[PDB]
Amino acid sequence: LEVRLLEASRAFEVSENGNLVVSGKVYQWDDPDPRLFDHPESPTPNPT
Amino acid sequence: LEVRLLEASRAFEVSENGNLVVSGKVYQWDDPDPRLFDHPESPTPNPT
Repeated sequence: LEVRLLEASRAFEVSENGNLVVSGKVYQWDDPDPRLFDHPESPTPNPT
Repeated sequence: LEVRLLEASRAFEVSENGNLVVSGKVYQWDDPDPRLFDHPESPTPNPT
């Protein structure tokens, strides 16, 4: 698997023998926010 | 100026000091059609 990153455009590409397999975006996170991982309000508070 | 090509995705990128400048797709013309360059049917011959 060959991986290429275009840092300026925050893009990446993965190829297998010249055939595209995965494509998208990737970039480092400047200011992580721990509250992002707080568990979301469940539909049922106390199912018990 | 540095030019990076993603051959699999047929995309390129031009950057200067880590800042994006140009972006788009560039690929070879497999079977050129000479008639694409014919002058398009015009409304007036413009003889005079």
